Order: sequence, then structure tokens, then C-alpha cells
Amino acid sequence: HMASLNLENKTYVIMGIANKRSIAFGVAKVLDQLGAKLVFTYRKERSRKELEKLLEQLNQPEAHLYQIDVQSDEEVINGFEQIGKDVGNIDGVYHSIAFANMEDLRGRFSETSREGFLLAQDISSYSLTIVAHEAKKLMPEGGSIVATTYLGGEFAVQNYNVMGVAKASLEANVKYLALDLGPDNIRVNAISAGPIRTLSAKGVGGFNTILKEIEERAPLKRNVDQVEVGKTAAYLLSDLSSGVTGENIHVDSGFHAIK
Amino acid sequence: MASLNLENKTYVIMGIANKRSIAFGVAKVLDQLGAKLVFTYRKERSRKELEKLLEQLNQPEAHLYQIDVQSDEEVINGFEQIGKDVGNIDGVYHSIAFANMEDLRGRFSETSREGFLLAQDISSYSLTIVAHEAKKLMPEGGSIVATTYLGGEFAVQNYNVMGVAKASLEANVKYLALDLGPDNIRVNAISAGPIRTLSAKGVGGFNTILKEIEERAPLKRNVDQVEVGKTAAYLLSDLSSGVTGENIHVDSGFHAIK
Amino acid sequence: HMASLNLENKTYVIMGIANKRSIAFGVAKVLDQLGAKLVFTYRKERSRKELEKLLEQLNQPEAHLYQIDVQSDEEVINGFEQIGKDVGNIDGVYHSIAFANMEDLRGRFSETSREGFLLAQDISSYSLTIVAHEAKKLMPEGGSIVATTYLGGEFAVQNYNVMGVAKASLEANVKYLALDLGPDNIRVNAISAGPIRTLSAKGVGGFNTILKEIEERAPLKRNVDQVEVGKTAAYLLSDLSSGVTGENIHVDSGFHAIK
Amino acid sequence: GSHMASLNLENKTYVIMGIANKRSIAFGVAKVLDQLGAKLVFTYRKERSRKELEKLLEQLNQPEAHLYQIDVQSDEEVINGFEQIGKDVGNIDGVYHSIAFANMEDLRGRFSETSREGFLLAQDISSYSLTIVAHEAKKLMPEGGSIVATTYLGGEFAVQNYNVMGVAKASLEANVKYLALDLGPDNIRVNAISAGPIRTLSAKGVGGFNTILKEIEERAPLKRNVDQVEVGKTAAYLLSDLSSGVTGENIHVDSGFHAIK
Ligand SMILES: NC(=O)C1=CN([C@@H]2O[C@H](COP(=O)(O)OP(=O)(O)OC[C@H]3O[C@@H](n4cnc5c(N)ncnc54)[C@H](OP(=O)(O)O)[C@@H]3O)[C@@H](O)[C@H]2O)C=CC1
Ligand SMILES: NC(=O)C1=CN([C@@H]2O[C@H](COP(=O)(O)OP(=O)(O)OC[C@H]3O[C@@H](n4cnc5c(N)ncnc54)[C@H](OP(=O)(O)O)[C@@H]3O)[C@@H](O)[C@H]2O)C=CC1
Ligand SMILES: NC(=O)C1=CN([C@@H]2O[C@H](COP(=O)(O)OP(=O)(O)OC[C@H]3O[C@@H](n4cnc5c(N)ncnc54)[C@H](OP(=O)(O)O)[C@@H]3O)[C@@H](O)[C@H]2O)C=CC1
Ligand SMILES: NC(=O)C1=CN([C@@H]2O[C@H](COP(=O)(O)OP(=O)(O)OC[C@H]3O[C@@H](n4cnc5c(N)ncnc54)[C@H](OP(=O)(O)O)[C@@H]3O)[C@@H](O)[C@H]2O)C=CC1
Ligand SMILES: C=C(CC/C=C\C=C\C[C@H](C)CC(=O)C[C@@H](O)CNC(=O)[C@H](C)[C@@H](C)OC(N)=O)C[C@@H](C)C/C(C)=C/C(=O)O
Ligand SMILES: C=C(CC/C=C\C=C\C[C@H](C)CC(=O)C[C@@H](O)CNC(=O)[C@H](C)[C@@H](C)OC(N)=O)C[C@@H](C)C/C(C)=C/C(=O)O
Ligand SMILES: C=C(CC/C=C\C=C\C[C@H](C)CC(=O)C[C@@H](O)CNC(=O)[C@H](C)[C@@H](C)OC(N)=O)C[C@@H](C)C/C(C)=C/C(=O)O
Ligand SMILES: C=C(CC/C=C\C=C\C[C@H](C)CC(=O)C[C@@H](O)CNC(=O)[C@H](C)[C@@H](C)OC(N)=O)C[C@@H](C)C/C(C)=C/C(=O)O
Repeated sequence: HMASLNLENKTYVIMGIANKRSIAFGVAKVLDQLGAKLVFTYRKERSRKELEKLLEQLNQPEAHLYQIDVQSDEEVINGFEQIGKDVGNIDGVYHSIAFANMEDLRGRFSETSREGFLLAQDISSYSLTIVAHEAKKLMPEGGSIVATTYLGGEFAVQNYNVMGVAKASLEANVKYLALDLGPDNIRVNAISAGPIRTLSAKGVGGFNTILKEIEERAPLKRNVDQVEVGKTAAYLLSDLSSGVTGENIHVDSGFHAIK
Repeated sequence: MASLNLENKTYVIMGIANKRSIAFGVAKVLDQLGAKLVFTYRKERSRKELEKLLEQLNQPEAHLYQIDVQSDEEVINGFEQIGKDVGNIDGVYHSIAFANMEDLRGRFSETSREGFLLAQDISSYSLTIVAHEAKKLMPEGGSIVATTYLGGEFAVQNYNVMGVAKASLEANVKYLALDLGPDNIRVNAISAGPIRTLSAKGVGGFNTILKEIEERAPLKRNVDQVEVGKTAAYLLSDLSSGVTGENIHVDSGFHAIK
Repeated sequence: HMASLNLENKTYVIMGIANKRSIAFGVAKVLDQLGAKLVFTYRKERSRKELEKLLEQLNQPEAHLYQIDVQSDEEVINGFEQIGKDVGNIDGVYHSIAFANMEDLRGRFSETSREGFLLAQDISSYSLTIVAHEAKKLMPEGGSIVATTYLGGEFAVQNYNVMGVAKASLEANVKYLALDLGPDNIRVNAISAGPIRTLSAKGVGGFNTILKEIEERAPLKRNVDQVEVGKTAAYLLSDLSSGVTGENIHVDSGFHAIK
Repeated sequence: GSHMASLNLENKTYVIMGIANKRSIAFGVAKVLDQLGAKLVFTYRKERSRKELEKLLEQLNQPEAHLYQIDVQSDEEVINGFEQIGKDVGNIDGVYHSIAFANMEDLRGRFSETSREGFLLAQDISSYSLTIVAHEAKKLMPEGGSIVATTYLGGEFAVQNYNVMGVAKASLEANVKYLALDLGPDNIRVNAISAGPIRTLSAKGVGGFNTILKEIEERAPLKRNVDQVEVGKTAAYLLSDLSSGVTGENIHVDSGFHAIK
């Protein structure tokens, strides 16, 4: 077969599950159903307890969980060396990690703090660069890296503020990584997801406003879910997307195409 | 959920001419995944080739239809007839462009009014009318994919009138996506890198562009019809649910660099 | 050389004045105040009567008016040969011409007629290609060509339908012309104007809706006028914009930058 | 207030951040704004830049040299610098931002090898600087005004060897858009100029810069490179009221290279 979505014999690291609503979990459910071996990474202990509870919903024989705060060079370097020891070589990484201080997001963008801006950049963009460098060690045959972005990296959207500049950074990060790791047969791409109700998104002002605008104005007149992101993640992580790199696929009911 | 099993799916494929046609790469891939395939052609030469090619495939019943997309009638009748012979479809792959060599050889400012509107008619408007008629056979929803080139987004040497046609096509895709979205019809494009085809063979310095892709593109290699077919499988299937008005570059990353 | 907006000794052809509200007239008022010699082109006789009435508002010694319907190779070729005879060599052309059948604009975009689509393409896009070819004859030293576009060429906007695909065609036309005529020191650029109340725009459904959305959502929280387009036209037509070609400048209160 | 279109900048005052020597893009902006009769305030980091500025001001027609030391890495130097400009010359009509930096270690490397410290440094100087400069300069622009920052194509496309600075420029370009939306209601316009390659102090002695200069001459529509003055001309347009109604825009002053592939 030329075209295949059979991921038995494939191993993927999934960074950024927090609870059942996490986009990264949508990616996990889908990759699991297609028979991939899945390694998971988390920051907080609360995410670990949830992960173990969630793995029962999946068909992963062995829970391989690793604590990686992407703010620490060491936790990232050691985390990936340790994954290499425990499961061997991998076929890709799904990156589902962002953070900004609520103080900066609530503010006017011009009021953003130097510390808040560099924090958003560090977690939401630089993380992908170091994750890529370490994961490359486990992908000598080649593989696929995917990161999660939002329209706010391409256009100034109300309230996204500092995270918009972080996502623009991430999106350019993807392109520079694609050009750098291409000759090593490593593809780097992004999924621009439409708004999804998650732990991160719950209790940020006017999120219900954007959900309703998508239903009313977006071509498909509906919102997307974690599984739809997972399906496009399957395409980008598998060899189905061979010849695609430096690309940004909008899984957003067509909202990106309209004005 | 996630599936590349396309048994019980039916797709119309417009624009096979020979074994090198991008549309044939799409056919080979969709066939392997178990889809029922309807084919459309213009010239009789394409029909003879299609029948010879269908032996390479596992299609029980050869359903072939003559549609020159310049004729409202051939398009309207072609699709009504497909609806009668096989019933409702799940999508259309559009693999059709043409411009006069006179216009392509020229300086773009020398382009003829007739040559410009011809390129627009075949290469862009075709998708609008194909979409209108195919919508009749997709009352549950479906996916339409058209084939474009980077030259629709940037001025490329020698693409001339076809660049303005592809920019037209790419905007066509977006307006169709917004129009047919509420009918649960997705409309997307694949921006293929350079591939040696019947259409492309015997346009000067095509080997030069192939070598520039190998040297400068991130993956340091060219793409083929099957790689387009793989991305077509994604866009035509429900794997790409929630993706519409999108342009996916199957071009080894060339679009991302300068 | 050093920076000047003094356009005495410069001559510009302005295509597409119809009445006092025409964007092209905003361009004329501005270029006139800066002391340029202005040649004008029109289609209908109604536009000629209006032009002569309007020229009294300007400081053009000699009225040079020419009938050019851009659908006719002959009217365009002869028009420009005749301009070359009557005023000699020119420094640029401002293109302010578009048209589609209201039947096509009122419809669903998928219902668009083959004749209506090619009509929109012919007047709204191809016109620039042949205008450029003939005007090049009068610009052996070099010059600047500017065409007028709308955001609907970059994004699917409700109700713009066939004219959006025409503007995308125009915008690509600008790029290919810029690459072709660049070596002849001819610059080709576009202005993406925000919504303006004109003869063409008056009595097309939901135009008041877009005007109000611009005031509410656009960065500058206001609409633009013909003169603001004229000011940016002065920049693009003069040597102030040397080194700028294949560019699309949005004169739209920042609406293009947001989502 | 008689010509609708005007490039006469007598009675206008502009802060110009990032002159280092005669080759600096910011100096091209200065020469042009000066010729049009603007009052110019200048900002620098190193003392070497101050000595050069004083030597350069003789080439201009600025009666009183107003020079201020602002390292954009320091909230204090930026806040105090702008308060002090407000005291010495009063309200301003805009800011030209011509400031970027990355460690040569990071630029020479493979982009995937980039250090966390090097990445955040590039972001801090090359992008965040504009956000805080904008916040403080807004205090001196209660009537409104225009802010322009300098970027390169490498913020929009992966270009060989630009590495971490490409991600910094993409950050800057998004910064411009978010600033445009935030400060628009205060009648402050925020725009970028994407300059083609120019021989400057910053650019001199980075490998393969001569390669890109030659590729521009061969492949770009105008078949020629641009200079600091051409950037200055487009800066005059963006800084003056000639560009009224333009904000969140990125104007390529690059002989059309951005339009081709
Ligand atoms: N929800 C949405 O609408 C959209 C989200 N996205 C993007 O999708 C991705 C995931 O978001 P979403 O699923 O909503 O939110 P979640 O609540 O799942 O994600 C937050 C995740 O980020 C992890 N995280 C944050 N900081 C760090 C760090 N320093 N080190 C390691 N992990 C960290 C969290 O771990 P812990 O809790 O253990 O700290 C958690 O797993 C993000 O990049 C987001 O920007 C894109 C478009 C839309
Ligand atoms: N080759 C390349 O590098 C790239 C090609 N593309 C695009 O891919 C698509 C297919 O290209 P390629 O595979 O080279 O094409 P081929 O020339 O191998 O196939 C082209 C098809 O267009 C059909 N066609 C032409 N005119 C009409 C018409 N008036 N009515 C109906 N069908 C028509 C031809 O049929 P017939 O012979 O019967 O006229 C032929 O089947 C085109 O849109 C092209 O622009 C995009 C990027 C790259
Ligand atoms: N108004 C708006 O909000 C916006 C308009 N635009 C674009 O701006 C440009 C100017 O439009 P606007 O000022 O509204 O239009 P006008 O109100 O000036 O009316 C249309 C103009 O088009 C000319 N025209 C139409 N067909 C032909 C032809 N075949 N040959 C020559 N001239 C022709 C008309 O001449 P006549 O009637 O004398 O034949 C007239 O001058 C257009 O290209 C338009 O799409 C862009 C953004 C916004
Ligand atoms: N040259 C080119 O080819 C192009 C350059 N650009 C961009 O134009 C801008 C200026 O470029 P160019 O003329 O080449 O640069 P120059 O090096 O000639 O000037 C660079 C300036 O950055 C200043 N600078 C560096 N760090 C800081 C800091 N922490 N605080 C304040 N100022 C600082 C330097 O001042 P000091 O040395 O005193 O610290 C210097 O004035 C940059 O944004 C660059 O990215 C864009 C396109 C092309
Ligand atoms: C324009 C949108 C509307 C909402 C405004 C801002 C959204 C910012 C998203 C950003 C990722 C949120 C945070 O950084 C959250 C953090 O400050 C507080 N929350 C937490 O710490 C929770 C417990 C954990 C899970 O947080 C994290 N991230 O670890 C953007 C919307 C409409 C689209 C979105 C949400 C895009 C995106 O997620 O990037
Ligand atoms: C920049 C590129 C270099 C190639 C330049 C021009 C090619 C344009 C493609 C266009 C579709 C070619 C024709 O229409 C060919 C036609 O005029 C003569 N040939 C035929 O009629 C044959 C018999 C039939 C089968 O061809 C057709 N089309 O019916 C673009 C290259 C790098 C990539 C390409 C080929 C892009 C594209 O196809 O759009
Ligand atoms: C979303 C928008 C609302 C308006 C929708 C479609 C407008 C298209 C513009 C197009 C040029 C209008 C026509 O062709 C009008 C024509 O059908 C009838 N009127 C005329 O013929 C008059 C007499 C003459 C002068 O008109 C012409 N052109 O010949 C788009 C809006 C928000 C933005 C606009 C108005 C863009 C634009 O005008 O291009
Ligand atoms: C892709 C291009 C080819 C060259 C590659 C990288 C150039 C990056 C520009 C960057 C801003 C320069 C530095 O950070 C150099 C710095 O580390 C060493 N120089 C200095 O420290 C001097 C003393 C000071 C004055 O300079 C600064 N800036 O602090 C990009 C080229 C073709 C276009 C350019 C140069 C764009 C740009 O400058 O942004």
C-alpha cells in the first residue's frame, strides 16, 4: 500500500495532556485507535494523576509517562534521553504546550511586561526548538514534528495579546525547523486549531463569544473538537503527509479563509 | 473517528490524460484504499489511455464520461448522467488547467485577451460549475479538491497567465468553501511541486526547476503524483473534517523558504 | 535621489472617474494639488459630461479626456497612442476600474455564470495587463502603475462573490506585471481600499453593514475616503516609493491586519 | 493645511532609535526626515554610537542635538529616556525603530541548536523593545502619531542563515499588528518596513551576505539592491499623515523580491 494510516510499529511522544478535554488527548485517542505506541509528557503532578486515569480509556499496554517542564533544558534533555532508553527510536512528536500570565492576557497588549512576553515566548515557541533538537537524537531514519497554533499568530485578534506574538514566533519556528531538519528527513508542521473548550481555555473572558462567532460566520457554521485535530495530526505525523513540511493546516471550519 | 478505509465512498476524478497525470496518482491511491472511482476526460486520446490504465486498478465497473469543462452542457449532463449510473458521490478531484503556449512563451504583459480568459475559463471557472453540479450528487455533504501551483501566490518565471489563473482558482476555492460550507461540502486545494507530466513535458527548462527543488527545498527532493494522491486521500476522506478553504503544499517545503 | 512630493513636470493617466465620489477622483484631486499634469479616461458619455464639470474644481490648464472601454483592444491601443501624441511620455497610470453583473453578485457564488465570471475577469483584471503593455510605450525612462483592489481578493467575504476571484486575479496580475516590467524600471503595485460610498458601491446589498463593522472593529475605529487612497496613490506613483513593486498597500484603517 | 497630501514635516518631531554609524538604515531615515524639515531626537546603546552620532549631526540641519542613551533591555532606561525626551522637546509625532540583535553563536549554528538564552535575547531586543517603546512614546503622543519598525523577509519565510533572527522578525511583525489594534483607537498607527539587504555595521561580517546581494540583482523584479535613503523615503510616507488610514501594514522596500518565488 502507498497510502497507510496503520501506525503499528510507530512510536510518538505526545507533550501537553492535562485532562480529558486537552487537544493533546484528542491526538492520543486517534493515534491509539490506529495502533501507535504512545509516550506522554506532563509538567504538574495533577496532570500525571489524570494521565494514569485516562490511559485506561486507551489500549497502551505500558504507561510510559515522563515529567518535562519545557522551561528546563535539563528536564527536556534527560526526559528524551530516558524515552530513548525505555522505548528506543521514535517516529515523531506532537507539541500541545502554551502558557501566558493572565495579567498580560487581560491587559492592553501595549501594557505587556518584559517577563510575561519572554515567558510566553519561552514555553509557547522556544520549547519546540529544544524538543526538536533532542527528539532528532531518537529519529535517525527521519520523522514528523507537529505543533499546535491559533489564527492569532497570523492576525491581531481581540484578547489573545502576548500569546499572538508567541504563536507568530512558533509558526516561524516551524518554518526554520522545517528548513534545518528537512535534509535529515524530519518534517515540521503546525495545526491552527479553531476554539476548543479545554482546561487552559476555561475561565478566560469572552471565549463563549468566539465559539458563537465561529458557529455563525465560519464556512461550516460549527466548531471543531480535539478528535478533528487528532485526525489532521494522524495525517501530519504519519507518512501520508510525505512531501509536506513548513505547512500550517487550519482545522477551524474555514474561519481562516473568510474576513 | 480516524479511517483511511474508503470502501462505500465514491469519487469523481476529472483530468486523467496518461499514466503521468497527477489525477492518476490520485486514482492509484484512492483505488488501493477501496473507493469506487468515476473518471472524466476531454480528448478521445485520453479515453483510450484511461481504459488501458483501468487494468492497473481494481475498479469492477469502468464508468468513463466525456466532459470538456468549457461546455455548460457537457458538465451539467456529465454529472446528471453520473448521478443516474452510480448515484450519490462523496467528492470530486479537479486536475484540469490549460493556457496557450503562445501566452506562456511570451512576456506576461504581451498576453492576449482571448488567451487570458481561456486560462481563466478552463483553469478556474471549471471548478465553480463542477462544484454546482456535483453538489446535486452530495446531499449528505462531501469534499472537492483542486490542484494549484505556488505561481498562484508568487510571480514565478515563465508561469505568466497560468499564475493569474491559479490565483483565481485559489480564491475560487475560498469563495466555494464559504458558499457550500453550510451544505457540509468542503473545498480545498493541493499546491503540488513540479512533476513531469504530459502538460509539463516540452515547456523549456523544466529540468532546471526540478534540480532547483532538489538543491533548495527543505526535503532536498522532488514530489510525485502518489504523494499528491496521499494528501488527496486526506482531503477527500473525513480525516480532514473541519478543514476547508485550505491550500496544502505538497512541494517538499519549497513554499516555506526564500 | 532625495525625497519630494512636487509632481510639476510629471504626467499621470487616471482611468475610471465616473462622478465626484469615484476613488479615481480622490487620486486626481491629490495629484492636481501636487502640480501634476493629468490625463483622464472614461467609458460612458455620462462620465465625460461629469469629467468636464469636475475639471473646473482642478487646476489643469488643458483638459485631456479620452474614451477607453478596456473591453476593446483598439480603444485601449488607440487611446494610449493618442495620449503619447497629445502630451508625450507619462510617469504612471492609476487604474480604478472594475465591473460584475449584479445577477452574479446577488447570487450564491457557486451559481455564477461562465459569461459573468469572464466579464468580471476581463474588465477588473485583464484590463490592467493591456493598459500596462500600451502605457509601457509612453514610459521608456520608467514609471509607476497602481491598480485598486479590495480585501475580498485575499479572503472570501460575504456578497463579493465573483468580484473576489477577479480581485485575486488582479492582485496576481500586479505581481506578474511587477516581475515582467521591473527590468524596464516600471513599478506595479495595488492599493487595497476599505469600503467607500461611490456610484459603483451605492445600491449593492449590505454595504452599510460593512461600513459600520469597519468603524466598530478596525484598529483606527473609522472608515477611509477617496483622498486617503489619493495620498497613498501619490506615494506609489511618485519616486517616494522607489524600490517598492509587487506590493499591496491596505488603506483600510488596519482591517486587513485583524481577525 | 492646504495640500491634502503633504511631505512638509516642519513642526513635526520624530524619535529615531538605532543609529550606530553612517551606514545604519536609521541614518537613511534621519537624512530624509531632516531634508523635509523635521526636528529629530536620536537614541543609542554603546558610547561608540554617541561619538559617531555627534560627528553625523553635522551632515544634518538639526539646530540642537538631542541624544539619549537607551538600552531597550532596561525598562528604566526606556521609561526615563522617553520621560526625559518629553521634558526636553515636549510631544512627538512618531518613533522609527531600527533595533535588532542575536548572538553570532546562534546565527552561525543550525537553527535547531539555538540556545534558550540566545532565542529570548533575540526576542527581547528585536521584538519586545517595540512593545515598551510604544507604551512610553504613547505618553508623548496624546494627539496621535506613527510608529515604524524595520523587518526582513526572513520573518515571513525560512531564509538560509537568518535562523533565530527570522523567528524574532516574525515576532516583531505580529507585535506591529497587535500594537496597531491596541493603539489604533488612540490614533497611533504602527507599521513595518521589510528592507532588502543593505551593507551596514550589523550586516558586515555575517557569512554569505554578498551571496544574497548578488541574488537580489539577478532575480528581483527591479534587478538592483536598495539603500538606506529608499527605506527613509518609505519611512517619511509611514511617519507623515501621507499614510493616514494605513496601520498593521508591512511595506517591502526590496525591489519586489517578496512578490517572486
Ligand atoms: N484551546 C484552544 O482553543 C486552542 C489551543 N491551541 C493550542 O493548543 C495547545 C494546547 O492547548 P489546550 O489543549 O487548550 O490546553 P490544555 O489545558 O490541554 O494545555 C495546557 C497544557 O500545557 C502544558 N504546559 C503549559 N506549560 C508547560 C510547561 N512549561 N512545560 C510543560 N507543559 C506545559 C500543561 O501541563 P500542566 O497543566 O501539567 O502545566 C497542559 O498539558 C496550545 O499550544 C494552545 O496554545 C491552539 C488553538 C486553539
Ligand atoms: N505538473 C506539475 O508540476 C503541476 C501541475 N499542477 C496542476 O495539476 C493539474 C494536472 O496537471 P498535470 O497532471 O500536469 O496534467 P496532465 O496534462 O498530465 O493532465 C492535465 C489534464 O487537463 C485536462 N484538460 C485540459 N483541458 C481540459 C478541458 N477543457 N476540459 C476537461 N479537461 C481538460 C487534460 O485532458 P485532455 O488531454 O483530455 O485535454 C488532462 O487530462 C492541473 O491543474 C495543473 O495546473 C499543479 C502543480 C504542478
Ligand atoms: N468603493 C469601494 O468601497 C471600493 C472599490 N474598490 C475598487 O476600486 C476601483 C474603483 O471603484 P469605485 O471608485 O467604487 O468605482 P466608480 O464608482 O468609479 O465606478 C466604476 C468605474 O469603473 C469604470 N469602468 C467600468 N467598466 C469599464 C470599462 N469596461 N472600461 C473602462 N472603464 C470602466 C467606470 O467608468 P464608466 O462608468 O464611465 O464606464 C467607473 O469609472 C474598482 O476597481 C473597485 O473594485 C476597492 C475597494 C473599495
Ligand atoms: N541591514 C540589512 O540588510 C537589513 C537590516 N534590517 C533591520 O534594520 C534594523 C537596523 O539594521 P542596520 O542598519 O542593519 O543595523 P545597524 O547595526 O547599522 O544598527 C543596529 C542598531 O541596533 C542597536 N541596538 C542593538 N542592541 C540594542 C539595544 N539593546 N538597545 C538599543 N539599541 C540596540 C545598535 O546600537 P548600539 O550598537 O549602540 O548598541 C545599532 O544602532 C534592524 O531591525 C535590522 O534587523 C532589516 C532589513 C535589512
Ligand atoms: C483570543 C482567544 C480568547 C481567550 C484569550 C486568551 C487565550 C489565551 C490562551 C493561553 C494558552 C492561556 C494560558 O496561557 C492560561 C494560563 O494563564 C492560566 N491557565 C492555566 O494555567 C491552566 C490550569 C493550564 C492548563 O494552563 C496551561 N496553558 O498550561 C484565544 C482562544 C479563542 C483560542 C485559544 C485558547 C488559543 C490557544 O490556546 O492558544
Ligand atoms: C513555472 C512553471 C514552468 C512551466 C511553464 C508553463 C507551464 C504551464 C502549465 C500549463 C497547464 C501548460 C499547458 O496548458 C500546456 C498546453 O498549452 C500545451 N500542452 C497540451 O495541450 C497537452 C497535450 C495537454 C495534455 O496539456 C493540457 N494542460 O491539457 C510551472 C511548472 C514548474 C509546474 C506546472 C506544470 C504547473 C501547472 O501545471 O500549473
Ligand atoms: C462586500 C461588498 C459589498 C458590495 C458587493 C459587491 C460589490 C462589488 C463591486 C463591483 C465593482 C460593483 C459593480 O460591478 C456594480 C454594478 O453591478 C452596477 N453599478 C454600475 O454599473 C455603476 C453605474 C458603474 C459605475 O459601476 C461600475 N463598476 O461600472 C464589497 C464592498 C464592501 C467593497 C467594494 C464596493 C468593493 C469594490 O467596489 O470593488
Ligand atoms: C539572512 C541574512 C544573511 C545574514 C544572516 C544573519 C544576519 C542577521 C542580522 C542581525 C540583526 C545582526 C546581528 O545580530 C549581529 C551581531 O551579533 C554582531 N554585530 C554587532 O554586534 C554590531 C556591533 C551591532 C552594531 O549590531 C547590532 N545589530 O547589534 C539577512 C540579511 C540578508 C539581511 C539583514 C542583515 C537583516 C537584519 O539586519 O535584520
